[PDB]
Amino acid sequence: DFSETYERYHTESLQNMSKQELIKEYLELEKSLSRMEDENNRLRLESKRLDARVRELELELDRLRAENLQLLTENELHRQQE
Amino acid sequence: ERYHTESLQNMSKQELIKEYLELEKSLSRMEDENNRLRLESKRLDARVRELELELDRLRAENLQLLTENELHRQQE
Repeated sequence: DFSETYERYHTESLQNMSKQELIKEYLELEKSLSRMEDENNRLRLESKRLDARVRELELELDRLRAENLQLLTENELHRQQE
Repeated sequence: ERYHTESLQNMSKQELIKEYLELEKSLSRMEDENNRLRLESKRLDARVRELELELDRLRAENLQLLTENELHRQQE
């Protein structure tokens, strides 16, 4: 809400909980984290697979671009000579 | 359940609160990092499509260039 004013309120709020409610609330917060982690791992693997594909595709585009370039200047020279 | 009876409760309440805060704080860095991971890997997906087309298009040009190189080859 306000960045520090909120932490103040929010920490009082945990202060006015019992230890056992805090342990309850917290055990849920872990649930949520190991769920997020898992998705992190899924997301990192999919990003790594896609940048490999971009990698491969980029090379072939280079491999081919340079082929075309050469050809193109061969076709100019061998054309004008006519 | 109770692997935690012991973990969280050797701790003082004040330690727990500390522990709960920092855990909130990293759930939150991680939602940001996961967001970035979702967006990035959808951009990279756009990318691949853009590259699959530039490739196709480059192949059409390669075929033309080659067929022309071949015409000239035959006129020699």
